[PDB]
Amino acid sequence: EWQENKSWNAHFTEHKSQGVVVLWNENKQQGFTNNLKRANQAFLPASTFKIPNSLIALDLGVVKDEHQVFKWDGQTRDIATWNRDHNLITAMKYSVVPVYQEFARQIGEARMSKMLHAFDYGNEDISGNVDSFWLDGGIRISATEQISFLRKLYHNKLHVSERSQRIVKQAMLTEANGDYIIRAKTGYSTRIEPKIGWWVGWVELDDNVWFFAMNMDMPTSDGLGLRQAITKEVLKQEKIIP
Ligand SMILES: O=C(O)c1cccc(-c2ccc3[nH]ccc3c2)c1
Repeated sequence: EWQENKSWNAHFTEHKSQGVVVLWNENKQQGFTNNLKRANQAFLPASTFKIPNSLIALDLGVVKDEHQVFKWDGQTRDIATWNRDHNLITAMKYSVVPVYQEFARQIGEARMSKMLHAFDYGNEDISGNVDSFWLDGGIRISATEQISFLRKLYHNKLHVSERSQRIVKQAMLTEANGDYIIRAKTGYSTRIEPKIGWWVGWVELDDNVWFFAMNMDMPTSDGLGLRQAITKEVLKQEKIIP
């Protein structure tokens, strides 16, 4: 069951932007969105792909655990936090592309393609360079398809070990207080038009879970903070978080 609530469009319009927010109430098995066409439009996943990439690397032994250190290659890049050592947790927190490109190269085309099909992930198409296909290749995924995948991850139903899914869910931890827990991943797609930002994940409450997936036009890096700000406003409006 799905419900469209165009009143939420104000959260994007007021910032001279456009996007979609999709919510899923797990207890009630009901969905909500401001825009239902865009909810089903497929975009590059960009750094939201670090989730499936982490799951595959762990299950194949490319990553031993969340403590294994991945040494900086000594190449200075324009993101300061990337020019240092990382483990799965910090590479995830700072969306460290070069670490995950190496994950992909060791995974390889065959295993990556097979596991994205087993995940039923997006259009399951890895056409392009194995170390960049989620940034400028043919893979595509929608917000509603992001939800479907995250729900399986939450329930440990993806076709990898329970251990692998617990570790990635730990790495996704974003916010925790006495009222809620958020596990999520950001994305920022710029190599193919239209440029967008992602935020996908879920909110853990005492007796329910709310999955969310949002994307929004992002012509400049100046609006990246709106990915989280807009989503949280919707959650507040719907009285999901205070
Ligand atoms: O998905 C993210 O939230 C993310 C995480 C880490 C870095 C960036 C990012 C990339 C290019 C940029 N150019 C100017 C600013 C800027 C920021 C985005």
